[PDB]
Amino acid sequence: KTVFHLGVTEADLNGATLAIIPGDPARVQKIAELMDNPVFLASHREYTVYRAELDGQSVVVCSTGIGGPSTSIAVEELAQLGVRTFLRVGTTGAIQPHVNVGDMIVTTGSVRLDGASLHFAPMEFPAVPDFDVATAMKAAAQESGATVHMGVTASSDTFYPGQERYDTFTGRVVRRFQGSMKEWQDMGVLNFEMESATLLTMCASSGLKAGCVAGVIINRTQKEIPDHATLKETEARSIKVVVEAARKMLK
Amino acid sequence: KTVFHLGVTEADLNGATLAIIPGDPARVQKIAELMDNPVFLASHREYTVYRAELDGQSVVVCSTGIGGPSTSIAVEELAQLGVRTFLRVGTTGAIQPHVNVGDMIVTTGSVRLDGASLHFAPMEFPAVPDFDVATAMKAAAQESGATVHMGVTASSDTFYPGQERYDTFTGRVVRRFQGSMKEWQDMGVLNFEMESATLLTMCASSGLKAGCVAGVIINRTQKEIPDHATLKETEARSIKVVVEAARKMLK
Amino acid sequence: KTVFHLGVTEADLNGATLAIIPGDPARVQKIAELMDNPVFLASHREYTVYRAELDGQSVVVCSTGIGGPSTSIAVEELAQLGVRTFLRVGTTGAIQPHVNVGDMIVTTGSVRLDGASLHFAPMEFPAVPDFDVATAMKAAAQESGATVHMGVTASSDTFYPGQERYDTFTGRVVRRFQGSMKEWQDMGVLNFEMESATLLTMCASSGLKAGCVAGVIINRTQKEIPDHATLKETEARSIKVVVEAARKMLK
Amino acid sequence: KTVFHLGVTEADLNGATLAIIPGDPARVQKIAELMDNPVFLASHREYTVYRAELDGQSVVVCSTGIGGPSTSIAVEELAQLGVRTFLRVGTTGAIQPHVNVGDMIVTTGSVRLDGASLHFAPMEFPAVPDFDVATAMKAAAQESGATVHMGVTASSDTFYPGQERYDTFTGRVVRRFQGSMKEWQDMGVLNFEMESATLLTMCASSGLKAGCVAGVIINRTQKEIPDHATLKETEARSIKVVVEAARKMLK
Amino acid sequence: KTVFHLGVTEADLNGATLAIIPGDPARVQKIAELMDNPVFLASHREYTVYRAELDGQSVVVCSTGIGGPSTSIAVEELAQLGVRTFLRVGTTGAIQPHVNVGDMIVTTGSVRLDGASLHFAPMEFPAVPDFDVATAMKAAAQESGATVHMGVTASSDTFYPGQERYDTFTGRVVRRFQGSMKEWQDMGVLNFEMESATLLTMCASSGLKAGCVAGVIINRTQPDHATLKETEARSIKVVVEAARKMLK
Amino acid sequence: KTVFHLGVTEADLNGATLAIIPGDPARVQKIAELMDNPVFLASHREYTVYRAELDGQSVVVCSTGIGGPSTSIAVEELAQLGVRTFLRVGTTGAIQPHVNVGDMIVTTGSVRLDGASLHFAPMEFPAVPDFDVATAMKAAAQESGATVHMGVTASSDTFYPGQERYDTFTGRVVRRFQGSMKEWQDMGVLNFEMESATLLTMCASSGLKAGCVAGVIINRTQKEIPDHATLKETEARSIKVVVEAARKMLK
Ligand SMILES: O=c1ccn([C@@H]2O[C@H](CO)[C@@H](O)[C@H]2O)c(=O)[nH]1
Ligand SMILES: O=c1ccn([C@@H]2O[C@H](CO)[C@@H](O)[C@H]2O)c(=O)[nH]1
Ligand SMILES: O=c1ccn([C@@H]2O[C@H](CO)[C@@H](O)[C@H]2O)c(=O)[nH]1
Ligand SMILES: O=c1ccn([C@@H]2O[C@H](CO)[C@@H](O)[C@H]2O)c(=O)[nH]1
Ligand SMILES: O=c1ccn([C@@H]2O[C@H](CO)[C@@H](O)[C@H]2O)c(=O)[nH]1
Ligand SMILES: O=c1ccn([C@@H]2O[C@H](CO)[C@@H](O)[C@H]2O)c(=O)[nH]1
Ligand SMILES: [Cl-]
Ligand SMILES: [Cl-]
Ligand SMILES: [Cl-]
Ligand SMILES: [Cl-]
Ligand SMILES: [Cl-]
Ligand SMILES: [Cl-]
Ligand SMILES: [Mg+2]
Ligand SMILES: [Mg+2]
Ligand SMILES: [Mg+2]
Ligand SMILES: [Mg+2]
Ligand SMILES: [Mg+2]
Ligand SMILES: [Mg+2]
Ligand SMILES: [Mg+2]
Ligand code: NA
Ligand code: NA
Ligand code: NA
Repeated sequence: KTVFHLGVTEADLNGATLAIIPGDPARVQKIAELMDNPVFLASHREYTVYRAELDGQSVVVCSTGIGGPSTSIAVEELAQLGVRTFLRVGTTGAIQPHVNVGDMIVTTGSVRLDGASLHFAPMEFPAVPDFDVATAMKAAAQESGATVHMGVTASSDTFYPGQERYDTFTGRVVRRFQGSMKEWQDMGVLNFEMESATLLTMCASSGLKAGCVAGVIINRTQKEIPDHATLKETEARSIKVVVEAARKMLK
Repeated sequence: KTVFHLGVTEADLNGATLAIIPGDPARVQKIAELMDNPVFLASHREYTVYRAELDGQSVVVCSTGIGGPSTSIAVEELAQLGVRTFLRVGTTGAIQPHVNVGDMIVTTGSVRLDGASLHFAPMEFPAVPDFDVATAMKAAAQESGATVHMGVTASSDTFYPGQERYDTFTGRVVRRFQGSMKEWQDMGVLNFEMESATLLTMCASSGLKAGCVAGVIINRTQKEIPDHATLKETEARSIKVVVEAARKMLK
Repeated sequence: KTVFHLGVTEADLNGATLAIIPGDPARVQKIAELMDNPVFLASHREYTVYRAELDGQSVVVCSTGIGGPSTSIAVEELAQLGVRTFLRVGTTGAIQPHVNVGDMIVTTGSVRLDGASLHFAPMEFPAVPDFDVATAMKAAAQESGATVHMGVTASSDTFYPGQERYDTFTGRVVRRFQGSMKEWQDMGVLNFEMESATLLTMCASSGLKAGCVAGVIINRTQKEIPDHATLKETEARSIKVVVEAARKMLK
Repeated sequence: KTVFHLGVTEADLNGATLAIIPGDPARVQKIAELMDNPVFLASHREYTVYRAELDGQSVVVCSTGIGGPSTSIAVEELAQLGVRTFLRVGTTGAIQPHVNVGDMIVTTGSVRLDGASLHFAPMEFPAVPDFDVATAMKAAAQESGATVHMGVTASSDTFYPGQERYDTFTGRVVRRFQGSMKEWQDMGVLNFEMESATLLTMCASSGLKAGCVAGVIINRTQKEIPDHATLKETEARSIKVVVEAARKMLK
Repeated sequence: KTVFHLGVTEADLNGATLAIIPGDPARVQKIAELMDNPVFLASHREYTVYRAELDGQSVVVCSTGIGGPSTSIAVEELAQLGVRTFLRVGTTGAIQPHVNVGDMIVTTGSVRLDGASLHFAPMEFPAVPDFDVATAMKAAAQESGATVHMGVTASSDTFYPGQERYDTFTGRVVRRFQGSMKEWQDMGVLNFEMESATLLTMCASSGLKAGCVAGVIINRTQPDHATLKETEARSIKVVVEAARKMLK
Repeated sequence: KTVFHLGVTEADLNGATLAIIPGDPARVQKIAELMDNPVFLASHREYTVYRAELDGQSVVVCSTGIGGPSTSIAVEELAQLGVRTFLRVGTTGAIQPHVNVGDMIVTTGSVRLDGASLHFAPMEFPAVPDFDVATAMKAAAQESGATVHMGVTASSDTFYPGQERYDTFTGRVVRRFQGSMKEWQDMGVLNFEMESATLLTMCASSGLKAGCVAGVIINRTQKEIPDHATLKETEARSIKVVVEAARKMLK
């Protein structure tokens, strides 16, 4: 009745079949408050859960935490409660020279640099978004006036070595990931983040519609540091975009 | 100056940057004749090459042969000659009950059951189309009156065991592929074909735009045998759709 | 230096070189209050950070969130701030019939059913604890009156299919994990949890000492969803154990 | 009982249990005309099929197209019609410095750089010819006065990156294949082609007799694109050799 | 000068470039005694080393022990001492119903169910013999009266689960190997043994000529000491005649 | 009641449930003579078998030969005859600069660079010793006054390329093992040997207790050659340690 990790019931969802799923629990209330009649439902672990109304339809907002494992729990438990459509809104590091801080990226497929995707489909299976969700995300992002890029996202189980960061305690990156950022750059991959491979593989193989849109908070090829103002704005724009994409998915 | 397998030069293409790539050499002239001023350029091995004009712009039509290996040669040599966009038009076997003979399927991602895709990117990389191509294919299919489905395609290096056919000389399927059709069915995969994993992986990792649309010529769950009239009309519909998708990509 | 996710500086840690790392942010304060002079340091995302004093030495308490990815961030950032010893205290499902709810399990090695361990060492590398940490954990468990088991732990990037749970939205488990619980049971594996493979592999390959002790909240011989009744008592026992193990590691 | 792709019946084969299988459809008629009573049977896609008589016995000649996938279809469909012995005659690039254009290479085993072989046997299985076929090819080649080499062949699903060619559109080779040509050279591998791994693994695991003889059209210690001038004479030599090898296999 | 494990020098081999390599140290002297002037050179661990002369050419006989790891040490150290051709003579279990106890099997390729082969070449590389050795082994086997089969051999790092034996302490076989004997049977594999994948992969990727001939001592679908001892005697007569064919 | 390779019966073992398993047949008699009433039982292939009495309890001493394959046979056949605890005493090459010739290493986990471990458990499974055995080995080693190290061992199916030795016939190491010694050094791995991965994986997945202690006979980072004197003392100390560890394992 009450799902084990999220701490909500189906009735708590007031009929919602669509969820917006940010990684950060603090983003949940901010998203819900862009909609009508936001209601705090539960907070346990990394899972903060709200409901709100969008054009008269109930929508759930639930954080995932960082990484495929905590994401897979949230998606599973929301699906048990009747949710069928999942819109991730994230932050991301761009790896292409002119994909700038404050731009939006809508993932068309993910490099599966994760482990949880393999718990739903073998590696051969594409970590692909639902076409309708990706279409809605692209439309919402473009209509907002943001600069939007569609393309492949490298989705890593780590922030540090799997994104080929060397400014770390050991200063070492395992053989598998040595040279990997340049490899992805040369293959036209746009960005790194940490949940899309699990989310897209799990949903595409389980009868659930999913997509990922993320605001660029750092460009690994740029040396200029964004300010708080640009970042706040990037975060605000990303949540307005994902709510508009949700509007486009409702029926 | 003339590429080794296709036997054409850049000048022969008259400025074409877009190619339509059927599997079957006999389909090339049929596609070219839906366009203006079709001219035969070359035929070597499985590669029949025509040029034509679509809304005043040059377009190449070039067969790939069956399979990723022969496809990879055609795409590479056309890219050497300035082609940047590749629209595959194919035939396919549907594996879902209500995806009927005569319908069109636009691949949104491929299960990489091939070998050539791994010569361009490791297995983790998604075999996904260019989003604009997939969008153009869906619109062109709808506008032609076809019944169209968007979704995941299983792309196999074999027609027989990799599509879990038992009606064969040995009657056996290696362990890897035992139960695989039901596995993909339960994961929502729509169809089997034999070139999309290579094509989409090669192009998405190499700066080229690609997509795949295919006419359903058999449904592996249905007992009814489709007519000859049905299969001819399916091929004719698929080529009308791919040419209209090309038109959408050119402006 | 202020680390990117934890939001603390090295000076904030008051010279601590040992951290206690529960999964659940709410367990952090409870652990800190078994020690002297607990002080809240920061809370961001799934990371709640306290410090305290044990026998006159500073100790950090920091949550990891669920899964290898969020654990890998906490461990990395704490190691950047001088932490060298990491004691995970967790919850776990037993897969051997005579391990009871409320028992403690100290992992002697993990089955790497995760992805983040591969971002530190190839699969051949053993997910093994530091021997002193495992020894201290066993002694602390015995001395606290707990029933303790030493053995191999299956460490999964999912709660659901990677632990072969079938009471789920789809009711399916991917091929890889079909039969896996009985496989591990027959191999003598004691339990499932979700962070030890990442933690132990990253620490054993990076010059950091780690171990994992977890309280049994469910026996998978009975059911899949843990009972809420016993959670508080089991958690209270496990945190008494881990603080006493920390005491043993401080000398 | 016309097979799906080849367009021939068992009666068309006139009792043939041996097939000569070149890659290039244009080579089929040339091979058949070295025998008695050549008869054209069909041409569909990359499959041109002739029958002829050798020492009074029927032989079938059928092209495979480039790559494992199209080869696998031809072998299966021929086996359905009673063919049990398959002699591939190919073209190849030598990787050893003193294996010269115009030499013949008889494969004793293939490096499985393909995908279709895995649709018949897991990677551990050897891509090995039938001993009688290899013995016949060596004898035919030596008796003809050709310069012949026996050894391992690297059999690739691509012409370009899997043969470590760099004079391409991207100029890049994926990590897996970087340094691979020198690796095979140092291991004594003789040559690159594109069908033997599939053909030999499929046949050796399916009760069929197969081998591969190929004429060297380029030496890769020199250059990447084969010279046109020497193609005709090398091919003429190779097909004389394969017809004699077929004579030896008959009785 | 003196290799690390075998305990012999290059001069001890008297110019030999061919070695006969049985698995069992007790078989070494038996092989050397089919040749001229057999002399014991060393015994350390599983490595018993003799030299003899065949048609006036020095030949070395050296056991490998069971498994790829010990085999790889012997081959490497013999190669350091100038050996270039390696003839394995083994025992084997047949898995095809009419490959009988006492028959000889000459491996044309091995299923690599081992680990040491991967220390010389990636899994894609074929574990295949040198063609001249396989040809010499077939001719020697035929010319000695044996019933000989040419074909694929499954070469396992274990005697028990990797050959899908269930008559064991746990009675279990790991998932990877469940159904595997029937899989190989259906693929036409002739036999199981424990060294050919390592030996053939190592040699084919290192400029060394190698082959494997083995006497069938058990059929997994279907014997006496007299049968079993006759089988070993036939196998070593075959391998020595194959060496003669390789020398001149 | 007579196993296939070891040539002993259960009655020959006189009730022993514990075996000391050196690699070298010549070491067996030396170990047995440290105990009471040593009795030679059999010698076949690399398997020399003795029994003796330790504190009035029968113990078996049985060599394994070099490598996981011959080890796996010895362990299996001894387990069939009632042995449940296996103490390996080995020689080893240290790879860390201050792990000196004559030191003792007790393995806490093995890098599985072998093949036979995969015949008992998939690669994800940890090659870890029984905790009681590792505890007894550490105690026996430290009480002897030796310099003892606990840590990870790289366990290789080869002495030469898998330990990244270049002073060889070819002077080459396959790509997999290029750079591998430095990789393990930087990961804190203490040493190379050739049986622990198979032994520990087999036993930990089969209900048998196992551990490995080894005397350092070479340090891959030191140029000084140890004396014959130092090596003989090292062997003598290693066998006294393993016998004392055995004493500790008997109730
Ligand atoms: O360079 C970056 C920036 C952001 N993230 C996202 O931010 C979180 C952690 O910083 C994760 O959920 C991840 O998706 C990255 O992975 N990499
Ligand atoms: O069930 C079917 C029908 C068609 N095809 C397509 O038809 C060709 C072979 O029949 C290939 O190019 C492939 O893409 C299939 O793979 N499977
Ligand atoms: O059956 C169980 C019980 C608990 N956990 C632990 O509890 C959290 C999720 O419930 C994770 O951090 C995990 O380590 C499991 O994985 N499985
Ligand atoms: O360097 C060369 C020369 C020839 N081929 C063969 O020729 C065709 C492609 O040119 C394929 O069928 C392949 O087997 C190669 O792969 N590589
Ligand atoms: O069924 C059998 C019979 C014999 N051997 C051989 O005999 C030794 C072990 O019994 C090994 O060297 C191996 O090659 C087997 O592997 N399996
Ligand atoms: O550098 C060394 C020293 C010793 N050994 C051990 O000695 C035997 C071979 O020399 C094997 O059993 C192995 O465990 C090594 O592997 N490497
Ligand atoms: Cl879709
Ligand atoms: Cl795109
Ligand atoms: Cl340790
Ligand atoms: Cl054969
Ligand atoms: Cl050869
Ligand atoms: Cl244990
Ligand atoms: Mg690189
Ligand atoms: Mg199944
Ligand atoms: Mg099973
Ligand atoms: Mg055969
Ligand atoms: Mg099976
Ligand atoms: Mg390196
Ligand atoms: Mg155990
Ligand atoms: Na998390
Ligand atoms: Na083809
Ligand atoms: Na051995």
